[PDB]
Amino acid sequence: TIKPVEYYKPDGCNKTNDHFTMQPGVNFYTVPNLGPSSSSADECYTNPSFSIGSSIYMFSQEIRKTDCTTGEILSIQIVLGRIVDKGQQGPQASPLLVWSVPNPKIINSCAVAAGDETGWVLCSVTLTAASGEPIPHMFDGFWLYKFEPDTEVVAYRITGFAYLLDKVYDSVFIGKGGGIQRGNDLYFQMFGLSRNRQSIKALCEHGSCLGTGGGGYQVLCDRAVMSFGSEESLISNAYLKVNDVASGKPTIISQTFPPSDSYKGSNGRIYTIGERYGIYLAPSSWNRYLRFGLTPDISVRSTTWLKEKDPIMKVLTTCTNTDKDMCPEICNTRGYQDIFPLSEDSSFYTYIGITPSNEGTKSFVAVKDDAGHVASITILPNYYSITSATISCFMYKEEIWCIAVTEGRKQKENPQRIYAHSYRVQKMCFNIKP
Amino acid sequence: TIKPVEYYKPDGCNKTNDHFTMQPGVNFYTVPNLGPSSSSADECYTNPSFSIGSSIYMFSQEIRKTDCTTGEILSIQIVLGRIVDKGQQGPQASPLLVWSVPNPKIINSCAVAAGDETGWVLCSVTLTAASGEPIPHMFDGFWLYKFEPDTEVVAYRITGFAYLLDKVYDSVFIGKGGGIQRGNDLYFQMFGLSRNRQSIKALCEHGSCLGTGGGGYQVLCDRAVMSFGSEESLISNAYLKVNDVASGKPTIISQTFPPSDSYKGSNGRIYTIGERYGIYLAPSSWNRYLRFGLTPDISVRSTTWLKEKDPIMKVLTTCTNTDKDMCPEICNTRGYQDIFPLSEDSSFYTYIGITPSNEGTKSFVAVKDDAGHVASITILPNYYSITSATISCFMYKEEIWCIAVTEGRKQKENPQRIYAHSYRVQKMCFN
Amino acid sequence: TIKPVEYYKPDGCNKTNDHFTMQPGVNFYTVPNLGPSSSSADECYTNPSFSIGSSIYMFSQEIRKTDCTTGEILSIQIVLGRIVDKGQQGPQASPLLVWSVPNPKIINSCAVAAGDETGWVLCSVTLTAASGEPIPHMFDGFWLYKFEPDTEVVAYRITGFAYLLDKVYDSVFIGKGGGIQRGNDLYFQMFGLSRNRQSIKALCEHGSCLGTGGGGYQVLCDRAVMSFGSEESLISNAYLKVNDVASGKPTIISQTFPPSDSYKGSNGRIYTIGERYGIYLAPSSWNRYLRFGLTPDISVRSTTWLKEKDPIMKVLTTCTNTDKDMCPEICNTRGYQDIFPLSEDSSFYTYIGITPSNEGTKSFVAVKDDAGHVASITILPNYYSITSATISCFMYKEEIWCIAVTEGRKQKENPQRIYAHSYRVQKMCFNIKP
Repeated sequence: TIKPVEYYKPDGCNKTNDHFTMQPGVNFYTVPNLGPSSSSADECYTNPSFSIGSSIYMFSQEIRKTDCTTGEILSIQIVLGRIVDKGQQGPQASPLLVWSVPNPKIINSCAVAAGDETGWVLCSVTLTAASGEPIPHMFDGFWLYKFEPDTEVVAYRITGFAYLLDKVYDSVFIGKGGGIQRGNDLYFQMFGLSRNRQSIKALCEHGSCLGTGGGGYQVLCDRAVMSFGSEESLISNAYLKVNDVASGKPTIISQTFPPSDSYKGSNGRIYTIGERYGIYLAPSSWNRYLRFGLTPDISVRSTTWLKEKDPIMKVLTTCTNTDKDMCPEICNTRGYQDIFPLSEDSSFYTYIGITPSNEGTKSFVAVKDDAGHVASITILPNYYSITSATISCFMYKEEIWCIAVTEGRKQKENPQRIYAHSYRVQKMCFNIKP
Repeated sequence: TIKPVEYYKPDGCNKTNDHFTMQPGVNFYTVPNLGPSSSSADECYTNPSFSIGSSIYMFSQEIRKTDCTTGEILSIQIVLGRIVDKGQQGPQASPLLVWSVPNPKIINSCAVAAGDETGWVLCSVTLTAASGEPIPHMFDGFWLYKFEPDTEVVAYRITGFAYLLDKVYDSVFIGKGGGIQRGNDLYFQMFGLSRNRQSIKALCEHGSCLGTGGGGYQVLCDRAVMSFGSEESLISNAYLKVNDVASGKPTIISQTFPPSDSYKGSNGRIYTIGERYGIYLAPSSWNRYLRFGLTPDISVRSTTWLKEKDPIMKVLTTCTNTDKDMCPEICNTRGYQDIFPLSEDSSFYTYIGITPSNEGTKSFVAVKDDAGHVASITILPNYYSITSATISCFMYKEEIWCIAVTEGRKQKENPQRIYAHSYRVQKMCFN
Repeated sequence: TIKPVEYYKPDGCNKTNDHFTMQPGVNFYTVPNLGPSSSSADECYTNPSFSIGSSIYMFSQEIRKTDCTTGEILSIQIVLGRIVDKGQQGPQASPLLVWSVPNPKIINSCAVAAGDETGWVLCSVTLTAASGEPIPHMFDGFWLYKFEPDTEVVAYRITGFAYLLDKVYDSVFIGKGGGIQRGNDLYFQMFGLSRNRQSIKALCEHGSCLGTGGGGYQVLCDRAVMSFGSEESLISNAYLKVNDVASGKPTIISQTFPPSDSYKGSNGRIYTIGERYGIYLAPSSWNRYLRFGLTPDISVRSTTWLKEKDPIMKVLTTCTNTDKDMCPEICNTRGYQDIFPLSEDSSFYTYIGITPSNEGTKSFVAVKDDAGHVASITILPNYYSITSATISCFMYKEEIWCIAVTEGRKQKENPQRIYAHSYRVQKMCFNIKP
């Protein structure tokens, strides 16, 4: 029914005064019941992970009590399903399994990865006291859960020597964006507190700021990635590889981006981009520009960062710097708005932009052009607020179609829920004569 | 003026309670203008290669923008010169040619080899995309440049069937220590990502270590040589031979050290030691001891590793293990401090040690005795830091003299530069 | 009790659509205690040599410390026994002598040959320092050991004028497949480093490969047989003849296969095939097809190579070429899977195939018929891995029976051991019509 996306190029154009552009479809169709949702107003649905494979999809959501940020994790719900045509305007969702993560009080975070008729959930867990109660902010290895239709969920505990991390981590969170399967391996992104014993010079690219001549901005940038304390350690990003996945003896390996090449660690996502791979790192700190990397073989050295700035993250931030110059300061950003590449070098890509208006959010769907042009359509005008977006695209009915998963509140007094929509990406050869 | 080093042995001694030792000279003479240097504070001079032949020397340096490690290569500069006496306390350097490597943005790395009135630069190059811009960490064959006084630099491209390597390599770097010429052949060291599909047991020699599981050390040692990436590959060291150098159609051949017999791949150097040959491999991973091999015909099987531990590499490392026990862990070392052998079995050799003090370095020059005695003299105290050293020795004024080429910063806020100094090795019969 | 094999031909068929084929027996019976085996997990049993004569057999095994490839040779153990019927499903082994080769630390390799109530071990030895310690990778003549029931072993040192080799060899290894006795002579295969002063054109037969134009593949092939070093010399194969073996003054003669007629030198085996003879050469380099030769008088020149490709060696190799085309490359193969001929022309023969599966091996026993049909039966499914096979057949209970000697690990964490099994060869006249 669906196929992995075929990055399409102009069969025609190749003409004087013609531009090959891409743009979002006119409509934003609902994809109902991608996953289950309670109507209980005391419950917050948050931190989704969404990945689409050959034909199946993997989706996960945390159900927390009261507070979306710090409320107790009441449940972590996983859905394996399939993208199918139920005769609607756009593609639809058919859940095949719904499953709950055991002992959710010990989970730091989970994320999903969709492959071929098989799906994965990777979770990091914190240390447990003798009481069984979680000792928060800590790290006690991983759980890997393998999902497959009509097969019991398979559990793997990765602990001890099943993991080897290039730095020593006091806390570990799997990036909610998700990961990918490549052959007999999985790839995720994770971030956390790594112990650090060496001096650093954190990545500190910014615009026109006052007092730049003094090293004061570099001191800000360096402080941004550190920890407050007697023991100062770094909030850092890293790749996780899950080796020997079919063997039944999975091993997890890490390599960490040095502060010289990253901003504060944050929720991330791993992408398969043709023969190459990609990484998205949401803003968590003062730099709110798009942080997206391209890599041929999934290493820190081969990761190159896109120079385009869109989407600029404007919600869920205590920062006060300008979108023009993005001057460094100590502040916190905790949103998520990733992209989906539409070409092999990802010079074309689709995303969702969110701008705050009157303690609500106004949202648009957009496709970025190789020139830098952004084709945008306002979306969800009836919705009160949308705070996050993850997008996964594919071939459906011989066109590129994307599903976007967004946290938000339909009405102001609702508890936060998670909503799924679909749209298509259209290609044109307009002849534009000024 | 200079001759290849004559490992000189006790002329007298041979008496009870008499021991033949060697030691460094009391003074540390400068060797100015071995190669040119810019004052541009935005340029880092890094990764030198220094080799001394019959009478000429070869020197090469990368000039990079801003960052000494990962900054863009603005230039790769080669100097062919002669070691001569200009009436100073010690020997001096006379540049004969200065030349730049074309398209340095495509180079992975280069190294030099000094012969008899002729010198060589071997460079590995990465793939160039359709844009002409380099693709990082990839491989597209080699360039060989032959240098000779009053002769145009002769270039040789070595791609496709002109290079045949015993493993399939995705990335290749020539070891910055340099190489040697033997007859019609050259020998260099190289390292890189080689694809591997067979299970391994990496070389994993250490001291007393008590990991809670205890089985961790072999698994650690196994990871250290493996690569994080899409494809299972090993970071591996290997010998390069350049055949048929006179033909004008040079061919490059490889053989790789298995993980069982090596640590993580790293910058290396090939040595001529009388009738035999030697290899230095800088530490790149948890094992920071001296890794030096001896071989009669330059093969992996005939390579025997010296048991002495000095110099221990203590700078440019994220490792936290002890110099006593060297327990394996996942960490990176990126220094280079080779030795120069002073006897046939390389039981006598000179080296430079660097110890970190308050984010500056304290440095000494030293000579090893066959008993294990170490004769050391502090050097460059006024320099803020020295981070690397390559040493090449020779006969000069009827004595053994060594030149050491060192990366470092004269004062803390300077950009890194490359400095050359000389010293002599004196022979004594202590009682 | 047993007789040398009587290659058996169709007494019937000669009918339309009737085909005379041969096939393996349904069962794979154990042959326990063919030779002794330790329980010490520090010891690897490797490089077996197995030969069956008139009624006795000769068997040898290297016992090395830790590493099967390069571990120190702790022992070289020889067993002379008889194939007998102990009332089992299959034939069984009665060890008659067990003996250790003196000073195993000096041995390069040994191999065996079983005759008529007499067996032989031929060993090549390296040079010794004055310390008594071996100088590896070097050559210092031979030892020949004569074994006979109820008789002490006889030793023959063969040095200096007692060996005449056609090339100057710096290292010499006897092919572990073994040799034969013909009259008053023995015949083995050996390989090693021979000095080379003349240009060469190494055998370079392969399939469809890209870049073939302009040769250059010939350059690979030429390189593949050479040695890396200060001294380049050739890794070459050769026949050994041991003359006047009853004299008590044995002399060893060598004829070397030129590179033009050989791939990289490797462990080999000599066969008696009716009135003619045969040679097996395990793949050691890029060509992994069956290398088997037929010769009427054991000369390099009279050797003809079989055109069949099976068994293809798929284990113990760093090569990455395809089984379809076998493109040359610089790589190493260190397996051993020989055949046993079942007819005078070796158009019928039995073998064992090994295919790698998930860091284990899957194995089958097979018989190839003159038309090209292969009858295969999976064997040793409970075994973790099997990496090598030598097969010798014979008459037993008026049928052809074969014994197969295989290196492998019964379970994954075991040290490598050597295992012996038996099976029979059955003849059929199938009738199939299009």
